[PDB]
Amino acid sequence: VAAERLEPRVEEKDGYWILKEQFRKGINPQEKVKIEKEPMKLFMENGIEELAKIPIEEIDQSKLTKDDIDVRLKWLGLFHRRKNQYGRFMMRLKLPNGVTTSAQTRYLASVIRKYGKEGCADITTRQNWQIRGVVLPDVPEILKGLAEVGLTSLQSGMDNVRNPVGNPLAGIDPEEIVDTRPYTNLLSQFITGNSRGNPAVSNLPRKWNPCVVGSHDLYEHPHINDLAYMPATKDGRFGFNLLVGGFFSAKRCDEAIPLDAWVPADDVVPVCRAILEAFRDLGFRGNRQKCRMMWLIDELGVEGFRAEVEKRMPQQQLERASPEDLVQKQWERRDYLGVHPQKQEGYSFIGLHIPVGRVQADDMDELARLADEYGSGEIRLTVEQNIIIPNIETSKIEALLKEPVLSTFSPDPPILMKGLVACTGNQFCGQAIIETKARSLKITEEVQRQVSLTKPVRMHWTGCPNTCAQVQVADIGFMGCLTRDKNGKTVEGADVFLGGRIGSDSHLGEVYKKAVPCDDLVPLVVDLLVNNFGAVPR
Ligand code: SRM
Ligand code: SF4
Ligand SMILES: [Cl-]
Ligand SMILES: [Cl-]
Ligand SMILES: [K+]
Repeated sequence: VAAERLEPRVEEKDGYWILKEQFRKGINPQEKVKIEKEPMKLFMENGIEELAKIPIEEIDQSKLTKDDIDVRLKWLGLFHRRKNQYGRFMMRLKLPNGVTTSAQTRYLASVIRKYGKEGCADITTRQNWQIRGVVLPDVPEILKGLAEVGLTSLQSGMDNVRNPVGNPLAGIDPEEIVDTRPYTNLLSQFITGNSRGNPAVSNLPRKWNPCVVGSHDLYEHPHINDLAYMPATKDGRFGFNLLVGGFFSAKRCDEAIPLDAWVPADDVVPVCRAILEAFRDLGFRGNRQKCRMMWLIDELGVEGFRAEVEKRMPQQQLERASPEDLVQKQWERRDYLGVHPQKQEGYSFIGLHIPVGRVQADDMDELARLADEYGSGEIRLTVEQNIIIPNIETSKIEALLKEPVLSTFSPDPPILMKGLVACTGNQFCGQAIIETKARSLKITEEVQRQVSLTKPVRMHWTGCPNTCAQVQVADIGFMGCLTRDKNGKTVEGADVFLGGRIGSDSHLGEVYKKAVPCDDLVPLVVDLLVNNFGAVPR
């Protein structure tokens, strides 16, 4: 690698970071959008106020404003559903560590309630909230309302740092390694500039996923993040070994690799900044399929990349990884659904199954009511698109288990439901090849009617090769496709994946059988469960 390759390609100009004039050749169309107008101005210079007044049909008549609503608004967490729900916007938060309050939950419910059949909400595979039905004229008021309740939607889509994932049992599990909330909170504060916007990290070549590990279970999936903090003691000090570059895409899925770096606990933000600056400064900005950070690591070599991180650290110091970390390899991933004692004597948490992560406004209000009546007004989201209500006096559990809503959002659903994960799919997502959420529920129900089992088999349904529902981590994964029935008619199908493992002994699954019509999946899955996962026909 020539020295010229290491010249920073972006520069700070008037508070924002822009591609240098000599580094604009051959860039992709998204990079052109960012150059044409700085997306962060919609928030930081209140550009959204005037944009929101322009009728959408007029917005669509000029490239600048059409790019504003289709692309730039993702920097404000707003995602135009152009193809499948025209004129409506999905809105995605920052929610470090998946932690929400009842007041926040009620606020989100009140927003989606306004939109009737166009509204609903979803828990995401980054333990985050998305709401649906938003119309552009309402955006300024919603942004204000989010801030009022202590929420932000900043920098949650496009070429930004995505939701910081942590341990859903942080602070409450007797077996936790380290409470991840302070660290994920710090990361989110850094990323969003304390909810004002941080232009220093908003012009990346591509999305970038961070997590902080605090569980032996590795609930945080560090193997598939761009930056994962692995808790580790080094020379008598608490800190983190760093894994880098994990990612999924249509073209390539790769597990994170060691940076060969350890930082003290207090250097979590400094090293996040250094890595992001290196990625921002040096990353490829051509073909969008080759812009994730792992491609930069492959180009420079991990040592070459490490040197770039090191030079951007305070006092330019970056220690080598500790030989061992604190995560115990002898571990069995624990079920968090149901009632579990907390480390605080006399208190329990309850994990509740949210079928395919989908809720309506009335459901959100009911969950918020439960968190207030039984817990401390806190609701935690999980990456399996479920919830935990922590801090429940154990004496209240008997009454809680009798609550009617727990028949729908159950502490003990059938085992296949416990592990079921499904992306948005074509109900709302324009890239989706198939419907996912309703279909996955129907198929899983039919499968479980036919077989019993004791192994916690994890089934993931994703609607296109973007693999937002992470089919490569699943025991059985389903990737949407179009295929053919016996008469040659077009039908929805799935490519079936096997071999995904999570926890310390992680492994990426691969396609097992292509092009299975969705209507033929039940017998295939029933047999896979009996033959490979110890299931017993009923
Ligand atoms: C909601 C969510 C799936 C879910 O049902 O839970 C989701 C939904 C979408 N993803 Fe994703 N992704 C979601 C997690 C992921 C993950 C999983 C993860 O982070 O562990 C991945 C794979 C891991 C990764 O990125 O390394 C993922 C890989 C992508 C990709 C492919 C990335 C790539 O490098 O090629 C795209 C397309 C893109 O960015 O170019 C994408 C694009 C999208 C968009 C924004 C496309 C769009 O504008 O329509 C989807 C919005 C649909 C909608 O209306 O909900 N989504 N997406 C997840 C939101 C997470 C969050 O709260 O921030
Ligand atoms: S995997 Fe595809 S269909 Fe599913 S939410 Fe992501 S982009 Fe949409
Ligand atoms: Cl996006
Ligand atoms: Cl679309
Ligand atoms: K779920």
